Amino acid sequence: VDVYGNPIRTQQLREPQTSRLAGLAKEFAQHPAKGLTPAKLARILVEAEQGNLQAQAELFMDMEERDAHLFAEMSKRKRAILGLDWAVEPPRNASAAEKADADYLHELLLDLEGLEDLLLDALDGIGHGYSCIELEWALQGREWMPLAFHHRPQSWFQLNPEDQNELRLRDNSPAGEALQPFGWIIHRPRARSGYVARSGLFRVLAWPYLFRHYATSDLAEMLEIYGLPIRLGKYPPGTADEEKATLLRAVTGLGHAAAGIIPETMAIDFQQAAQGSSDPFLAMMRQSEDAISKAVLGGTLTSTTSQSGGGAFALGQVHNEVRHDLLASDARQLAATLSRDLLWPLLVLNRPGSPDVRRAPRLVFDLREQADITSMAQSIPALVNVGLEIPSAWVYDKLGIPQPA
Amino acid sequence: VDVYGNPIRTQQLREPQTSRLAGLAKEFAQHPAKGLTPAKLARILVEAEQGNLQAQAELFMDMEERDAHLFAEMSKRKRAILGLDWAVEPPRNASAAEKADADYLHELLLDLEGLEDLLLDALDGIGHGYSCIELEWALQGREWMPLAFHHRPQSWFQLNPEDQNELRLRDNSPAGEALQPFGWIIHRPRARSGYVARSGLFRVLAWPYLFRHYATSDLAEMLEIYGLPIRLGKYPPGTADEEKATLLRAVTGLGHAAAGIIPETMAIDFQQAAQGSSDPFLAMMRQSEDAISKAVLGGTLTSTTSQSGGGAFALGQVHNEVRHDLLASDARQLAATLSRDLLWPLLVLNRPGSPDVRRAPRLVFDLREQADITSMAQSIPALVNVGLEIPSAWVYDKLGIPQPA
Repeated sequence: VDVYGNPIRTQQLREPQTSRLAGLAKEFAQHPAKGLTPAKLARILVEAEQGNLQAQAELFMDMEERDAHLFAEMSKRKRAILGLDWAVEPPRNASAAEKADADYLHELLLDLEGLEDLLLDALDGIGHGYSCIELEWALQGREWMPLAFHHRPQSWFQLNPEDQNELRLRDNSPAGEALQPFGWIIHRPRARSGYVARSGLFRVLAWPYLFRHYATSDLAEMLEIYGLPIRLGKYPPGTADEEKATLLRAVTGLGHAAAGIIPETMAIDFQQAAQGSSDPFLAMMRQSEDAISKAVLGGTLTSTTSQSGGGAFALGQVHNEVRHDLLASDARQLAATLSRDLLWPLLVLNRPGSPDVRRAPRLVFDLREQADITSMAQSIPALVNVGLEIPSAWVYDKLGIPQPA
Repeated sequence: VDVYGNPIRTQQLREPQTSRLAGLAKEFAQHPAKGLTPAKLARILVEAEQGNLQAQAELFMDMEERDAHLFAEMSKRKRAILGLDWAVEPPRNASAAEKADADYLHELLLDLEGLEDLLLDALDGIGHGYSCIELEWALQGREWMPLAFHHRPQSWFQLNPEDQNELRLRDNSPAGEALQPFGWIIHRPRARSGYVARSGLFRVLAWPYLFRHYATSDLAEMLEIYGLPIRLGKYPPGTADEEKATLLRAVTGLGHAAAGIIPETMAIDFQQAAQGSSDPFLAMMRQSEDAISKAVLGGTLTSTTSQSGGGAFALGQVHNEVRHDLLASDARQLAATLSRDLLWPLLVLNRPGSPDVRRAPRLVFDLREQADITSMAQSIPALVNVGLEIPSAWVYDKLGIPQPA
């Protein structure tokens, strides 16, 4: 059975759960981000907390699509994880059988195509708060294999009315449907303590995105209004409609027309419509950019060039440690969810026996940090000449040099 | 059969699929970018999401043509990949037969002309979200060969009404036509999780492009209006049409005419039409430039000179790591699509047997990063004198020095 203990029946693995819900596949996103206002966004968040995740997911998709800075930051964060080397390792002080099972799973994963896409789809849970991937199973003789990984939009799910922390499909029923065991991979990173609805990172970044959007739109309109000054023409009583239309045409053309003539009984005035500066909008956009960068990557230097020195070394150290521990946390969570959702079904479906869930293999990402080889090379001789016995295994491990074989 | 398992029939390889659709070849792009407004662009995106990819593809082509900064950034990104060395490597722990097949495919690819053009055409999927290249096959005796690679405009395809993730040709039918197996190379890089329509990078960059376009056009008009001030002439009652035309001519000429005379009963006033500055437009254009650079290359220094020091080292490290992992991701995706679409048909059509799809050869790009030879040279002697056995293979591999033969 799965790690959660739910009974597992192999009959349902032959067909995807969503196959019987063809209505979902034909849905088109409604794009709630267009014409968004603070009241509407607050309503969206409140209704999402009560189990209406569709609008929130669509809004998050639009938000990630429409913002270039948030796009770049999220892409950087995800590509940081995508570049890490991974391996499968048996349980602690494992035996020969457990070692063989771990090696077999490692072999299975190394050639498993689409793994990079699987990781990319799973990492969307950092922003959306949860990512669901459906597994398609097939039989190549006596062994079960995941034929393909299909990421499903977050708009397809909701919350259980009796459980705020449990996700369900949308099957036109108030209670939804429970997720099929051995049929989904669910990644739910925990940046904050709380329920699934409130756990998405995009919930924090929603407000700065709206601030930037409003500032940029207002700046664009103000750019549209500069240049020609607004001017108003006056006519005396007894002017006819033909002459008034002529005056309107003349006044409209005066902006691009260098000269014009009117009767002394008429008047036209110029007003300097805009008479403004863009500095407020720029400042607000910079504030939003800095907030988003700090929230996503934990720092701001990585996105913008620092125009100062002296403290650049301490800033670099802080940034490097923040990036390192953020990456470590994300990779550990991703490895945990992968080991929970993918490795266990393979182990229990392809290999004989019923191994304890306690001794199941765990996926591990390579979080080794490059060490300065020169410093170690110069330090070792003095220590060894003193008399200290430094194990060769530790030196190999820190330096990344593989053991002789 | 292909990697996707679809039955493959060699009869259809003799003619291109599009050959029977001569109407497509005669089509001319409609250039939707001219006279573009935010409402029109939003409509274009919305209709593209529903399966109307023609307008979106034409808009993306116009956008890449009309913007010099986006042009340069995309060219830099693609030429980064074009310069990487590549080789074909057999499956893991391969046998003699698999090694021979991989070597034969390597030989076939090395002399295969047009490979650089094939990579260039495939890399357009980064911006457009998908690039389709049609294969022309021929028989030189007993072996099949790709005679030529023909890139087709993205405006020729659409989405399956019953599948938002499946592409089809435009054959004047509502459902289109399914892509012929063994006849196309499809590259669909995945920057974000989502459907094919929303996966294009240009969708993110569309808005900053429009912002820059509007700012530059308004700045150009404002430049046109500076200089001569707008002036308005007045005449008293009883002025004749000849005299009014004369007054209009005089007022029009006063800008470039240093002097003029009019009756004391007439008046002319000067207004200082523009009385403005270009700073708002410059600031908006800089914002758009920075956004595009960050979205494309992950940084801004590579496109503009940094006017500060101190932190230049940390900024350079961040930029180098961002470029490295971005290039690695792009190259890995390109190699995956190439191995899926080009290597497998050659293996199954030119060589005997039916090798497992699991053991198929995979194209690999050279992602080795140059290591400082001096540091390694100075570090090795101390480590070896301590007693550590560092394999010569690892040193050769990191330093790029080939094995002795």
